[PDB]
Amino acid sequence: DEAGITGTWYNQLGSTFIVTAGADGALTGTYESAVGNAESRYVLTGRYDSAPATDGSGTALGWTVAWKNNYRNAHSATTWSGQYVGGAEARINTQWLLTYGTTEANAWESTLVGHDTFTKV
Amino acid sequence: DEAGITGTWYNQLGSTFIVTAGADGALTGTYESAVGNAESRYVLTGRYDSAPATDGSGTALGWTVAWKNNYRNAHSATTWSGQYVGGAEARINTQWLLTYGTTEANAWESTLVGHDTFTKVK
Amino acid sequence: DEAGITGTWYNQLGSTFIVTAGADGALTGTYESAVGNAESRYVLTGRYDSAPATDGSGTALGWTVAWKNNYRNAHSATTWSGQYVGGAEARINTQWLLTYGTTEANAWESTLVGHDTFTKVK
Amino acid sequence: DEAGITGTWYNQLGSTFIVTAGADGALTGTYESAVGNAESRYVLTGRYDSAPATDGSGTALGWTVAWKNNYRNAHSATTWSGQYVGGAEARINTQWLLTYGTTEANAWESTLVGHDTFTKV
Ligand SMILES: [Cl-]
Ligand SMILES: [Cl-]
Ligand SMILES: [Cl-]
Ligand SMILES: [Cl-]
Repeated sequence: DEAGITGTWYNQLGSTFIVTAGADGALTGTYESAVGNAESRYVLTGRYDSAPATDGSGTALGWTVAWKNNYRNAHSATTWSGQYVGGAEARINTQWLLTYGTTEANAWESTLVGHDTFTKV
Repeated sequence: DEAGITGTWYNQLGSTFIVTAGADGALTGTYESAVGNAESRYVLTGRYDSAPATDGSGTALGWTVAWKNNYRNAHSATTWSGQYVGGAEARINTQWLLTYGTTEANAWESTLVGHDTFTKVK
Repeated sequence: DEAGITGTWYNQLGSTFIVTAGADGALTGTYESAVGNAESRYVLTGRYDSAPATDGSGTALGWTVAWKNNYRNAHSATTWSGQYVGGAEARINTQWLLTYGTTEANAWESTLVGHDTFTKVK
Repeated sequence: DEAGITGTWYNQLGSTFIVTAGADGALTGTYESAVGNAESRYVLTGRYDSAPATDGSGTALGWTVAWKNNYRNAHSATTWSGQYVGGAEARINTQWLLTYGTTEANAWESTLVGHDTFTKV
């Protein structure tokens, strides 16, 4: 649980996700994107189910990155929603929503959707 | 900004979203859902753009709730992604993803998607 | 059902959706978008459940528009997925995915998601 | 274009997608799901960009299946939105929305989202 999730993760684009899972269900850490208007690390914070079912199911979790740090601001935020799966091939499988700030007129085009799979590599 | 976002919000389902926005970009608070396998408040945490553009654009933000508290655990988590819009009729417009724990064979059906609009008045 | 769905619909952006529902479950018509890189009508095609439950549940449906017509080509396509709800205030509530052609390096940013609500009155 | 898309496709779950692309941008065919409340083939219909950019970009397309056929009805419909990518490893990369009919009270839980990658295998 806590131990399985804590540590470094990499996704299929080469991005780096460093996270600490608290016994209380907290996720905290940093994210570094291999793509987009991003450089160096960004703060992340999220939550995970700290007492998952014991029927073979994954562990639900989610986190957010606002794409502002000391280097740049891309006026956007991404949330990843998914589940942690344990085993020899531990994975965090996610889908994500990236919203950027828009005028109300352009609200219809404010949100991208995609999917990331993270491995300990 | 920080002052605009902090406080109590309500969505179209009758859910209650209570949040404090930090100067650093943090969001912290609690969420109470009017629907689903949920009761009472749940911890939420997230992030918002603490230095948005000044061109009339909204403020990007997101937050997460894991649906476990001292009363219930629905083995699932929702992330809201959207933007805060100031002015007279302040709103937070979001789309969300709800993932629940599944077996690997059932992963394809693990995630719901929807949209919530939050305002300051009941 | 077939009679309820067939005809002209309007969404919250001012777009116009004209559709014919077939007895077999087919949807055929045209879409005119009030926003984006689009002008005039575009062909749409899709499917709906021609034998829905009779328990008060909505009618599932979906359709696709590729944003090429005789005037413009925006190298993109939108799919709407949702349900038709009958009764006095008939609506089609949808969420949509818009994908545009990208290079492989840019695929991660190829798809927008949103929601449209269609009604019969302007 | 037309030739690249037409034919049989398989996704990562083992589902089978048989499609004919028309010169006019039409997609027609059948879908057979390896999972869910589904058996045998279902009608599909969709659209694709019949004159894509020539800058290396993929070909945008989308299609719908309503999960009713002569065998069963699952009171739901899935739309796939994505792009066709040519080459030695031709792929149709998609994201999808599955909506099932619900009461208005339960509308909030009516729609699933996911992703499918199709190959000619
Ligand atoms: Cl069992
Ligand atoms: Cl104004
Ligand atoms: Cl009623
Ligand atoms: Cl160039």
